[PDB]
Amino acid sequence: RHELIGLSVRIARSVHRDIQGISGRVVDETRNTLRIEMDDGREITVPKGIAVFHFRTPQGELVEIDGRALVARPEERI
Repeated sequence: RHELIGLSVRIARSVHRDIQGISGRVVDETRNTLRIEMDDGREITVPKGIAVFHFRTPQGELVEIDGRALVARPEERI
């Protein structure tokens, strides 16, 4: 599986319009918050409360994640 720290991620629609349709790299993932960082050294946060986005791996992989319908709470228990 391998974590997703550094991978690329694109948003199709998010709770906030300021981030809606945003695109960038990954840094960290939270139960209700998506953290975006790019190897360039640029980091930016993006709430997961209602944000669908797919990740891209240089190796040639296509991953998808839902911030609207797949909002799960791990450490916080279900």
